[PDB]
Order: sequence, then structure tokens, then C-alpha cells
Amino acid sequence: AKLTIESMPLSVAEGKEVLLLVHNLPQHLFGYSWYKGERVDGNSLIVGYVIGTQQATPGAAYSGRETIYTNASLLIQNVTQNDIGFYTLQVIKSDLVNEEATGQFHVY
Repeated sequence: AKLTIESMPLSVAEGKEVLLLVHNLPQHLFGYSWYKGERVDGNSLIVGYVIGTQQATPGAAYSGRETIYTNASLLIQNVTQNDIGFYTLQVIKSDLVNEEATGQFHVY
């Protein structure tokens, strides 16, 4: 089944926090990368996470707000009014047949 992102909650009050849950995560993974926006693009990288070491390394889009968990979920605190709300996960499989999914939340 398709890798999908669920926003918990779907609508988030400005200043509050949103959890991005990941469904249908494939097995035998090497790591995860979360991006701000709709695309895999290193300039929008929030965090790359190596499962084996549990090492999270921030990218240029990391803002202090974002925390990645071992189950691939991304917690975003202190959500801004201007955030269009698109976030993109790339799962990096140990065979490098990698998968992407984009989720969205709606700030009010």
C-alpha cells in the first residue's frame, strides 16, 4: 500500500503543534528525510535520520520546531500562520528503491 502522511490534527491553531503520522512504512529501512513543502529537495531538508545510529541531522529548512521520531513521525511545534502546511517524507530503503509521500495540515 501507498506510503501516506496523516496530520494530527488536520487543522492546527497558530502557535500550537501538529504531529505528522506515517502509515504503510515499508520494512528494512536505512532512514528517513523530512522536507518542508511538496518535493524532495535538499534545500528544503528539515532533518535526515539514520535508524541504526538514531542520529538526526538538521538541514537548511530546520527551524527549531521540528522533531523526528523512530516511527518516522514528525512533530511540529509553534506552527506559523503563513505555513501552507505541506511536508514531504522520503523513506530510504536499504535496497534504495525509495518512497515518498506528502502530507498537509491547515493552519488557522
